[PDB]
Amino acid sequence: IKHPIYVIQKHDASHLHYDLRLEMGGVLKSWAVPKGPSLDPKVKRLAMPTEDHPIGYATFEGVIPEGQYGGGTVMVWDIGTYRNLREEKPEGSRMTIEQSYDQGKIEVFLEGKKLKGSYALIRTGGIEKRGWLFFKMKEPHEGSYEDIEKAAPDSVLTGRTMDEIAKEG
Ligand SMILES: [Mg+2]
Repeated sequence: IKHPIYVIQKHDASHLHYDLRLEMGGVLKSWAVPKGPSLDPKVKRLAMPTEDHPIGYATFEGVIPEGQYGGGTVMVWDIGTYRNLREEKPEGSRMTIEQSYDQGKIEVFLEGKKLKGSYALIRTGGIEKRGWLFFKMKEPHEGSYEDIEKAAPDSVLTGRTMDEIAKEG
């Protein structure tokens, strides 16, 4: 519905993992994030690049046959839009989202229902599976951080659990 799309799908495949996707250059650039996003700016999550997906896949919630790529249950875990923070810079520090991605340094403000705030995706040269680091960007906070995966486990589109999606198709 709104653009540029940000979506995370929770994906019960071989193992449970999250797929993060951001719209750019007409597709959803995608990463698999084994343990999902963290709200804590000290937590580094690893983000393994996966295939580009079509824009309309952002609201796919249902079941892919076991044995296929993407096989298992897919939940639309969070969805919204994002803003590219790297456009908010003095002249000659500005970077479009595509230039950001090409450089291996993406800083965005995610406008989701579960995640809302500044997050970084940083490309690495030597983490296994062409790893990137995915983390909440540092800002003032007092207190411990919610475990968003525990606190908000269900579909942002339908409110269903993973097992309800698997049973219903
Ligand atoms: Mg997958």
